[PDB]
Amino acid sequence: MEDVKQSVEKIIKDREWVTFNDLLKYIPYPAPEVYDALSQLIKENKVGRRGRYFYYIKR
Repeated sequence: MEDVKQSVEKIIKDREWVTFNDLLKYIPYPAPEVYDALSQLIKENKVGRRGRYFYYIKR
């Protein structure tokens, strides 16, 4: 239960590849929140930054 992260990780998993601004359309949480939450999943090798969009890293 990591607040933004729960939504962030889900959307990446659901959409496969999503832009930062795309997250903002589904996530009503301020960008600084989701951005940090994102870097958590990225750190956990779940999400990867691929230019302007983020992809769910294959498991």
